[PDB]
Formats: sequence, structure tokens, C-alpha cells
Amino acid sequence: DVLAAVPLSEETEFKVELFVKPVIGNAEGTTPHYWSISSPLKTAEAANVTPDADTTVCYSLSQVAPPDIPECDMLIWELYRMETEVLVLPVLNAGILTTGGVGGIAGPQLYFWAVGGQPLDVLGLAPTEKYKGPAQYTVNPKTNGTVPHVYSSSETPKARVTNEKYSIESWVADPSRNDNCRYFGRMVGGAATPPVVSFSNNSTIPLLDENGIGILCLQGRLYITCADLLGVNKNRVHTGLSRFFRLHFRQRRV
Amino acid sequence: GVDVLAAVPLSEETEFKVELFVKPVIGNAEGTTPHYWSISSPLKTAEAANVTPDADTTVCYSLSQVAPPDIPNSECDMLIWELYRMETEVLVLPVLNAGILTTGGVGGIAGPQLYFWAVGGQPLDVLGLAPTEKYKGPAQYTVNPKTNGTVPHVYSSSETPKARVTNEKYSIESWVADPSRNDNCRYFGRMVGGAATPPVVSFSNNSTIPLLDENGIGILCLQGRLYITCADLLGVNKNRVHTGLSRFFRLHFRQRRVRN
Amino acid sequence: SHMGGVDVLAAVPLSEETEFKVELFVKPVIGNAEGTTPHYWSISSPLKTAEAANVTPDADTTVCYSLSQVAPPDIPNECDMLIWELYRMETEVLVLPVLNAGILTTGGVGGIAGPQLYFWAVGGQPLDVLGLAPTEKYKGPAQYTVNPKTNGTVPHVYSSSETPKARVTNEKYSIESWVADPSRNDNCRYFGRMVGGAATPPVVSFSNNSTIPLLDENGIGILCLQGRLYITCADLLGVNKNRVHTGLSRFFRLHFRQRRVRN
Amino acid sequence: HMGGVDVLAAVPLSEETEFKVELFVKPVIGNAEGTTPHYWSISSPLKTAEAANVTPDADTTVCYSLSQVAPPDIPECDMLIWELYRMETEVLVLPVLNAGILTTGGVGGIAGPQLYFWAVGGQPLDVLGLAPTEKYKGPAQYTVNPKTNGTVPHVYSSSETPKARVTNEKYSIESWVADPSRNDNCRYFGRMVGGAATPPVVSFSNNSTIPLLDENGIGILCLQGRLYITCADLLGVNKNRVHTGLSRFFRLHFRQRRVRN
Amino acid sequence: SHMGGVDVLAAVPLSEETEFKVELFVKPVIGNAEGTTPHYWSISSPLKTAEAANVTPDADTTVCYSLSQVAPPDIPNECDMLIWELYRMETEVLVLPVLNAGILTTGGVGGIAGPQLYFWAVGGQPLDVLGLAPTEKYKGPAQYTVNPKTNGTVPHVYSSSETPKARVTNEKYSIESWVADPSRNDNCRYFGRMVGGAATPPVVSFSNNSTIPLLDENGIGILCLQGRLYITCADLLGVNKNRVHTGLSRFFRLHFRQRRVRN
Ligand SMILES: [Cl-]
Ligand SMILES: [Cl-]
Ligand SMILES: [Cl-]
Ligand SMILES: [Cl-]
Ligand SMILES: [Cl-]
Ligand code: NA
Ligand code: NA
Ligand code: NA
Ligand code: NA
Ligand code: NA
Repeated sequence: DVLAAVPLSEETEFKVELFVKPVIGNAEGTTPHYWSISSPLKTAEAANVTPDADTTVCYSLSQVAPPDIPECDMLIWELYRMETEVLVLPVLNAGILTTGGVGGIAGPQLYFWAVGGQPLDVLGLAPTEKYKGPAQYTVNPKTNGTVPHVYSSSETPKARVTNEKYSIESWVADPSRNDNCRYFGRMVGGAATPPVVSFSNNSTIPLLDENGIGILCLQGRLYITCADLLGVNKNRVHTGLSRFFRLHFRQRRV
Repeated sequence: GVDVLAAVPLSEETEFKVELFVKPVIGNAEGTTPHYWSISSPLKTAEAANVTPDADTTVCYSLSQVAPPDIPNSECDMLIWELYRMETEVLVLPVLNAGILTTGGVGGIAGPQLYFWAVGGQPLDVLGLAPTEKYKGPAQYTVNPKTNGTVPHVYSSSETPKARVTNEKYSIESWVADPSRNDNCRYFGRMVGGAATPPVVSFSNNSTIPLLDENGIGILCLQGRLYITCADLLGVNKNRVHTGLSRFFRLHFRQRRVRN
Repeated sequence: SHMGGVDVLAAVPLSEETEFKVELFVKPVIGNAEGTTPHYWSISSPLKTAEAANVTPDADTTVCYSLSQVAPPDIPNECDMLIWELYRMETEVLVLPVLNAGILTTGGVGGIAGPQLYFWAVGGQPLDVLGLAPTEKYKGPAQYTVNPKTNGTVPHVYSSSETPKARVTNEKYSIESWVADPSRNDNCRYFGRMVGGAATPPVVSFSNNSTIPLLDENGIGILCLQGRLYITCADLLGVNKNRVHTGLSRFFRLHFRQRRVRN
Repeated sequence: HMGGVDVLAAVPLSEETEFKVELFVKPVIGNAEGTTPHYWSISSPLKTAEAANVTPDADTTVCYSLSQVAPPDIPECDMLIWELYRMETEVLVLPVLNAGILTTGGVGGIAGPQLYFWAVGGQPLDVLGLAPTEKYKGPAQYTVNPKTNGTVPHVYSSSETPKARVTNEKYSIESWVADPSRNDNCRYFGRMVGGAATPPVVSFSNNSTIPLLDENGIGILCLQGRLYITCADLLGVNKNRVHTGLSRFFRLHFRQRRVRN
Repeated sequence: SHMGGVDVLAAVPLSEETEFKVELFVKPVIGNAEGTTPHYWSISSPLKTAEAANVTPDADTTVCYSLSQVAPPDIPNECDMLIWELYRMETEVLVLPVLNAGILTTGGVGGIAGPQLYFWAVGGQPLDVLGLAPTEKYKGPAQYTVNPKTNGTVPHVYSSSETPKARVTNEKYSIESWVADPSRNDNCRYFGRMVGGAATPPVVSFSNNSTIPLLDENGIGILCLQGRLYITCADLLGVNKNRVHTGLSRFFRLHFRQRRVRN
């Protein structure tokens, strides 16, 4: 039950800047690789069903907990405004390939970010009838099998991104669940097309819904979840170097 | 030409909401039930595909039906459910590793695309056309414009078949939405050519579609049902047809007065 | 010229008796290799090779401006004159995805791709056009089409003296040598986009919920001074398997009202 | 360039104070043996690297088209002057399909590097002379090169970057750029494209205006009685030949304006 | 940071005595294989092959951030200062079409295409940047440039401890390993777009009639706290005939006014 927002004063508002690292899976271990660049992609036979954990990208996950607050009404932190910019280099010389000429980053892309008062809700799906995912580090939809390539009430697994072990290659954001959350995604096909990426210093995102309510930190935490798959360069998967976030909080009665 | 009166002021008792997923439909080569697949069987070669592609190498319009709670009915003024607002988002994965092809490198999804959705108080009205002078369609599962022949590749008053999407057997490769018929319906489509271009697909959590026409009237469920019809052909990957994994819908209803 | 010396007065307030609506489809036109009647085809015959195509392509390997004519009901008419005025229209193109019909014998999926031309025009008279040549040797079909110069070439540039000025009165005008005249089309609204030819795909949107207003700076639509409205259009989508494709057919919903004019 | 002039009230527009002209402007290809311009939409075949990279034949390059308009004459203390406040401009263009079929087989079209540009002014367009590379000279024939038998820098130089005004049809779009530091009493507009064989996309209509008033509601002032149109529409390459727009249309809308003597 | 601990008051109402304007050009910078002075080139030396380029490309095969500095006239005449404030600017890039200079020896028209990077920044201090590596082995030129690590590699990811934080004080910063810091650039407005590398063409617009406003949420532009304004930019257009091209040069028109500040 959402009541009036506390009029914002120096005592009622909170700001944080932070960077979020991209996540590549781990071929022999359980800690995430904070890499912008993956290990070489395996060949069809392997990649099509069981790609090495370090040839896939996972949702990065970051958690923010603003200062503690000092009845029948309760005061809660509300995210109402944010800036987010991705760190990115041009690959030119690092793009020169042994054949000769300039390959670059190109191919399939996935840009996504999410802010919420809880973990991001996702759905487990398969691209094809035989894709399993890494047999190693990642939480697959089915740990040694395949889930359908279509929505199933009974068989489509419903998970929450609580760790950095969720491959963007088999987990989609759930459009039927993500309350108290704003999320945003674009994906691209794969006839070797270039990523186009803009970045500025002068660009805000408002977060208020139809009723002027932002994201409510009901449990004291805010959940950031994101991924910026840029494509492939020299048979290696590239992501954004890292993503910046400036979060603007105020207090709200509940 | 029915008689639309005032919308009932929306209260907790007069409004209705549903969330649902719609599955993509691939045709059935050895059967009559639809395949709920995001990925098809391998495409046949020119000689076959150009005239009679296997039913499981084509995409069909998905069809879903919603019937909101009964309205306990003045033998003069009726109450009708009215769809005035909706959200729709498509579920989609990036194909990277599943995109690696045997020759080496990263193929992806690319090629011809077709995005389409429709909401209505009746089935979607369509027109039967042929891409070329010899395209028949699957000789198997689908309702073809002409069951063992070809219809013209042009609009004909006499020869262009006019059907309504009442089942999941209508191939997007020979059925187009009828711009001269779809009253009490809002529909929307984009198609792409085929020099192996990538699909670009956005999805969000914060995006609405208003459905009111010039007179502020949404879609009226005159028979108590709302008809959803859609297709999201994403292109081809490794000689196989891909669609969106599934499409989400949140429907917003209110009640509206109509005269007999 | 077309609107010259016409004196436009108040629009008649629109009532059930003063307004008129029509829906219609317009068929694409491919030229005719051994005839004079138009081929209503969305798909052409196979393209000839350079030597032929570059100068004299077979009439059935080119697209012509489709032409359709609408005449609203008679008006029971002093110094004033009621006249039909087109003020609003919807137009949508019928289009299929070519996937299986796109599979080519070499293997894989060719599609429609290459040079494109989208165009439509509404007017109270035929569309005014200018005859030009893409190159120094393009003549056009020696068969069915009205060429800028029957067995020669016209310049590849605007010439006051040598650039032919015609009006699209029939379905014999090839989009490959006739351009809309920007210096003539009064009492007419027209619209065109063309694409180059490094095999790029057509992108085509269609809806149910999209209008075009037709009123000019003075709030005057298209006036049917002779009782007829002239529709002129072409939707060249590109090439698939060495064959020219167009839109299947184009839909039109025309909205008319009455308007006062001096004699 | 504009300073010194003192702009007063615009004369309220009546049938006696306003002027309109429609006109076409022809594209210009250079002349391999001659000093008159070729009014061509299509050039002669492009030379090979060794030649083209440094000294391309004059008829393998595009030059800025130039057209001049002088409205009717006008008759004490302060002057009446013609002011361009509104214009329409549309390019004439064909689809190349059959003329696009190439001897190898299939449909080549127009594709490659593009340059769209137009300018309206009360004086010639001010340009800057630059070189794409360290060895590009330009045609040794018809064109005014930045340096008639040498190269100018591939970068702005206060001392070495030549500053000219487009007074004739001899200026190659391949070595002359509009000067962003000079063009007062002028509105100009340009887009260029790179060269991995990409197609031109070109729109044309009947129902599209360009307003020309600046921040102070002042259009282009014809201080010397003439208006200067300058333009170029490089569409790309088809069958090893350079194509431009067929011709560009212009409808110019003039009114009168007061200026202190 | 750069702003925090400053107290901004009313802008001085702009009169002929309180406002200042400058026009200037900024030259592109290619690195120097043998020297320490920058090469003001729009075109680089031929790109090295993978083995070299991937880790240690020759300084003259990379682009560096151009840097330009503007210092407006001194302000004459306690408890508060007058300061110069940039509130408006125009910026346009000088660019040629490469057609004939694009013809390549194998035949046909190559052009400029491939990876692109457009960027500009205005500030009251140097632009803050972060040192990152594209890959696990990229070092940069062993010659002219300030590398993130002068003989080694820095991470390909943000590290609080290991990601170097520098300020662009000279023309020795390679756009191939230095990114603008989104967590630092107060009293600065910056803007960038990058493109991937499947040989895609640059598309570049330029006009005469296009402004950029610079006021923030509170209507405050860029404040020249030390009397200088810092311009920093780069326009990597792509590659033509195995050579790196940039914009020829970038124009700037800067609009200043005066503003009150507490000491
Ligand atoms: Cl189910
Ligand atoms: Cl018929
Ligand atoms: Cl003449
Ligand atoms: Cl200098
Ligand atoms: Cl850290
Ligand atoms: Na941005
Ligand atoms: Na969306
Ligand atoms: Na539309
Ligand atoms: Na236009
Ligand atoms: Na601009």
C-alpha cells in the first residue's frame, strides 16, 4: 500500500555511482570470470549443444543497499531516476585478423538492463531442440537435458537471477512477472552486423510508473541486472568493457 | 453498423485483466495437430520448396482466444466487454553458440522476416495470394488458397480467396491480412526481404499500446470472445526457420453500452 | 497551370448527404512482350542479360505505373459550383514474405532484394511526368511501353527542349524512364522513395490504424474539377531469383466531401 | 561577411512585394578535353587505381552545380532588398534495374560513396581546399584544383588550406568542402556516405517545405540582387561509372526587406 | 569532484561587454613512429599485420584524442568572482567523399569503411579517462603514445585498483585504449558513438544551421574556473586501402557569457 513520497531534502535522498563488470562463464571452477573477451568459440558439434562455459556470457548482477532509516506507516527507499552508460573501445588494430584486413566486432548482439526491488524473474528456454548449455559452470534450464523452444506452463523453468551463473543464451526476462522492476532489451541477428553504441554524459532515465512510483526497495536492497553482448571478433565473444550506473534515491511512505 | 453508447465508468466491478503467452506454430508434415515450435525442420531444396514445401518448413498464424467473465444482463441496453489497452512483448534469445555453423564461424538468424499481431471481436479476415506463378504451399497440413493449384499473385475480385483465421493451419507464406475488412480489429505488420539481414528485436516492461479509434472506441467483444492472431518470423539459421520463442499479452478490458 | 484561375470557396459542412467513401484495390502492372493489354502481375518474366537489358529490355521485364480512376456520385447543381474534394485517405500495400519461394537452386535462401521504388499519387487530373534516361544508351522496351523516344534515347538530365513531358493516361509508362514532375503537379499530392542496388532487402510496414491527411497550406484537399480522381502508383520491391517483384496489390480508402467553387 | 549591414522590418507581403521562381539545376561532370561543363547524370568509366588515386580524368569526377537567380528590379534613405524566406527542393531520380544488369550476370545497381549537398546564399558559397590522401591532385585537366600540379594538406591549415568561392562549375566535390567558418547570409546542408557498396536511399515529394529564417527571423538577403544556388547529388557507382541525381528542382519564395544604406 | 565545493550564483545579463565568441578548427592526431610531436594527419600509415597490430601497432597506425584549449579575455574588477560560462556551441566536421582516392588496385571502388569512433567533449578541466585493453594482449604502440601500462597490459574490464585514471593533457592518448570516464566528468559535456567492424560505411552529416545547448538541469553551462576551456575530440571514420582515416578537421564556434560564483 503505497502512500506519499517524502518531500526530498538533503536528509531524505541518497546517490551512488558504481561500475558493473561483464561475466563470462568458468570452464573449470565456480567463480565468475570478469572478462570483456571470451575464450575461442568451439566448433559446431560442441558449441551447438555443449559450449565451454567460457564461450558464453552471463547476466551480471550487482546489489545496492542504501543507508538505514531511523508505527503504522513505514519509510522506504525509492529509485526514481538513473543514468547508465556503457564503457566501450573501438577495435581496429586488435581487430586486424591473420588472413589480412580488418575484421571487427560483429554478429549476434544482446543489450539488456534491469532495476528492481527483488531479483530479476527469468524463463528457461532453448534456441533449438538440442541446446543444453555448458556442462560446467552455468545453471542450465535442465542440468543435462533440453527444455522446450517455446513457452510451456509445465516445462518452462522459472528462476530468479540470484547469482552470476545465468547464461544469456538460455534465460529470457519474464514479461509476466517483473513487478517493482523496470527492464529493457534489444537483440540482433547474426549475418555479421556491427554493434552501434552511443554514450554520453547528458542523458537520464526516469523510472516512475503510471502512478509516479519508482522502484521500491522493500527489503532494503536494489537489484541491478545487465548484459551487453557486442558480437564476435576473431572467433571470440566480446561484451561491453563495463557498465556505469548513477542511482537516485528518495524516501517513500508505505 | 451497430450502435455504440457510453463506456461504463471503470470500477473494480467493471474491469478485467489477463496475462497470457501465445506459442508459435510450425506446420505438421505427418499429422493434423499444430507443432508448437520456435524452430522448423530443415528447408527443402528449390525444386520442392518453391512449389510444395513440407508443412514443417513453414510458419502459421498463431491463434488464441480470450473470453472474459459473464456480464449478468433492461432488454434494450447491452453491456459488452471492450479492449482499450494492451501490452505485448516477444520472448527472444540471442543465438550465438547455437548459431555456430559446421563450415566454421558464426551464422545467425537472418533472411526474410514477418512481424504481425492482431486483436479483434471476430477472426482475422485474410486474403489468399501466391508469391509466384507456381507456389502451391504444403500438400499436407495447411489450408492452401487452392488445395492442389495456384491462386493469382495479384488481387482478384473473383479468384482471390477470402477466409477467416479460425484455426492454426494458415501459412504466413500465402495469407495476407485484408485491409478492406478488419473492422472491430486493430492489426499491425512489418515484412523484410531476403539478402540475409539480421532481425532487430526490442523488448521492454514499460510500453503500452492504446487501442481506441477516432471515436474513442476500443475492440468490442460482440460475441464474448477476443481474437488474438500473430506471427513473428525471425529469419533462417543453419538452413532452419526460426520464430520468436513465444509472445506475451496483457489485455485490459472495461464494459461498454450498446443498443440492440 | 492545373489550379490556375480556379476560385476556391467554403467547404460544405459534412453531412451524410455531402460525403462519399470508397475502398478499392489497385493491381501492379508488368509490361507486355507480345500484346498491348497490361499484365496484372506481382512477378515478372526472367530478366534478360546485360547486352539486351541495358538498352532494350523485354516489356515483361519492367514495371509500369498502375493507374486507377474514381468518379463519385453526380451532384445536383448558378455562380457557385459544388465539387468533390478528397481530404483524407488510407493506403496499405498487400505483401507476402518470400521464404520458400525464395529458396534458390544454388542452395540457401535468396529473397527479394536490390533496387526499389515506392510511389503513390492522388490528383484531379493525370499525373504529370518527365521522360529521362538512366544512361546514354537506354531506350526501353521496343514493344509495349511508351518510351520517351520511340527508338532513340532522351538525355540523362533535364532539358527544356528535349525532355518529353507526358501525362500518365494509360498503364504503359515504365517506372524505369518516367519521373514525377515537381514543377507541375498542382491539385495533386505525390510521394516517392527509391533505393540503390547492392542487393538490399525491402522493408515494408502495413497497418489498419494509419491515415494520411491531404489538406494543403490553405486547408484544401484534392479537387475533382472534372468529376474524376486519379490514382497513380508503383511498388517495386526488388529482385528474387532473377525476377522482378512488386507489391501484390495496393489498397485505398478515399474520403470525399463537397466544396464550393466559382464558374 | 554580413556585419556592416543593418536589417530592418520586412515589408508586409502583398502581390507587389513578393516573387516566385521554379527552376531545374543540372549535375556537372568534368570535361576531359574542353572548358565547358558536361551536364551529365552519368560519368565516363572510372580509371584504375594508379591513375584515379592521384589524377583521375576530369570526366570521372563530379563538380558543384551552380545556378544564379536575379529577381525583378526595385526603384531615398534606406534600401529595399529581396529576401528568400521559403523554398522547396526535390531531386529527380530513376530506379536503375535493367540499366543496372551487369555483364557478369545479376543486378548491380548504384552503390558506394555518396554526397548530398545544397546551398542558398546572397554570395558564392565559400569552400576550403583539402586532399583525401597525401597524393591526390585531382584532374590535371578541367577542374580548379586546390594546387594545380601538387597536393594541399589532408587537414585544416591556416596558411596552406586554399580558400575559394564557387564562382564557376569547375569545383570537384572530391577536393572542395563547404567552409563552416564563413558562410554568412547562406544556409547549407550536406550528408556523405562511406564506400562498402551501400545503396542510395532517396525520397521525393510534392508536399515538403524548407523554412530559411534564422534566429532573428531573417532569411537569405540578396544584397547584390542575385541569389546563389550551389548543389551536388553523388548517388554512387553503377557498372564502374559515377552516377548523380538526374537534376534538382527548386521553388524559391521571395519577399522584400528594409536595410539601412 | 571537479564542481563540488563551488557556489554558483546568477548569470550576468548578457551585453556586448559580457559576452565572448570564438571560431576555431581542431586537427586530427595520428601517432608518431619516430618522434614525440603529433602528426596532424587525416590519413595514417599502412596498418601492420595481425601479429604486430594485435599487440604493438606502430604509433602512426593509431588515432589519438585531439586537444585544443581556449582562454577568453581577462575579466577586470571581492566576496565573489566573475567567471566565463560556455552556454552554446556549434560543431561541424570537415569531410570529403572518397571515390577516386577510394579506387583500389584489385579493381573497383573500396571506400572508407569499418570501425568508427565519434567523440567530442567540452570542459573547464582536462577530460577524465579510463585505461582499458580490448583484449588480453593489447599493449599499444611501444613508441609515442601514453599506454595504460607502458610495457604491459591492463585489464579488459573496470578495476578499482588496476584501471589507470588519467586526464587528457596532451595529444598522446590513443582512442584504442582510453575511454571517457562516466563517473568523473563534472563541469563537462561529452558525447560518443562507436561502430563495429564488418566493413560498414561512415554516414556523416554537416550543416550551417544546427546548435548545441550546453546548460544542465539547473541552467548552468561549462564554467571556466581556471580561465581555460578544454576541447577534446576524435572522429575515426574507418579504413580505406588498408589505411586509417579520420575527419579532415572539426570546426567549433564557442559562445561565452559571464557568471557569478562565491570564492
Ligand atoms: Cl501450457
Ligand atoms: Cl477481377
Ligand atoms: Cl536548356
Ligand atoms: Cl596552424
Ligand atoms: Cl574491483
Ligand atoms: Na546515451
Ligand atoms: Na517494446
Ligand atoms: Na503503414
Ligand atoms: Na521529401
Ligand atoms: Na549537423
